[PDB]
Amino acid sequence: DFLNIPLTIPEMRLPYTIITTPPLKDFSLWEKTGLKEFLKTTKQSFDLSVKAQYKKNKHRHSITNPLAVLCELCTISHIFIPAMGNITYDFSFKSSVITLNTNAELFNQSDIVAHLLSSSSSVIDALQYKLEGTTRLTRKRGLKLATALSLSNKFVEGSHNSTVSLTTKNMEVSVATTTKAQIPILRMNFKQELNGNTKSKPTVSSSMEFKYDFNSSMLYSTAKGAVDHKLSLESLTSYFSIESSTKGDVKGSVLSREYSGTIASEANTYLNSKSTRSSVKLQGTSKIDDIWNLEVKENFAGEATLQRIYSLWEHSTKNHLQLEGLFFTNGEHTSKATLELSPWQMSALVQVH
Repeated sequence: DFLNIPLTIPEMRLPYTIITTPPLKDFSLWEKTGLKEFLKTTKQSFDLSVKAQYKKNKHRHSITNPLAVLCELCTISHIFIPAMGNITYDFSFKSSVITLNTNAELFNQSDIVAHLLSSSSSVIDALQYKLEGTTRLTRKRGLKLATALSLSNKFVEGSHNSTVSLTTKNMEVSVATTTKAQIPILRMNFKQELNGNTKSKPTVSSSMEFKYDFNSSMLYSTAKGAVDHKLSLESLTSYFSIESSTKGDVKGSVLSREYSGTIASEANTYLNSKSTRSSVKLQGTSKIDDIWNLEVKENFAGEATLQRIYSLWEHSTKNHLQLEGLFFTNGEHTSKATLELSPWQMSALVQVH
């Protein structure tokens, strides 16, 4: 309260100088500097409470380990599953402007159940948020885990979902994460999907999607795009197929001049006891300010069979134009050229330049 007192200071002339400082009227530092308004208080009262108790349980669950598999003390050895009690830890602090209360609870009777709760409250918008987290793992019939996380923040929206389940015969993995940024100038959204599954033959899905929204008004540069990928993987016993393709997409403008970029690729590989093949196609198509365009066809193709061999490597085409001066052009590139090999026959044709 003393600091809230609006002290009046008279006009004084400092010794050894001709300076006469101005008087101060109703100088309530706690209020005239905005602290009274900012913190909503005329003083400081702080309460901190921390709890870290633990009801100790030193017992364990001893699961006999079946060494009989090797025998064909086949059954005298113990897999230890602790009988620990709950671990409790609550943190709570109090104040006028900020209030934090986070509770973490962990259960360890025989399985694992972990839950977290963080509560933040403040006069400031960003300082107020909610975070929740639950992780559950069961071991009675193998390890089956399910983790889900959610964040409640003004600028970040985090949703994360991981669940690894073992049904005592089959293997399931799935990752479903979705989170987006809320930055004004650069708004972003990404999304993760990964579902590796193995009933008899493993099957894996890989789709990565990303979006980005950019605009720099001060720099007068703006661009939008998305880079997204899809991978298909099939490790079948009969044969093994791997398929991958990606698309680097973006459009933008800089100082009233357009920025163009779009990259697409298709990667394809095939394997088998008799024949294997792999052909990957590329399009580097892009240009800056509508200049130097047509980055095209950097593709290749190859095939190998027990009977024969074939190859086609770097057929391409290019044409890039300058939009300054007298519009000089150059797009040099190779023409298609191949190779085929068979018994008794050797054929090699090459066209280039």
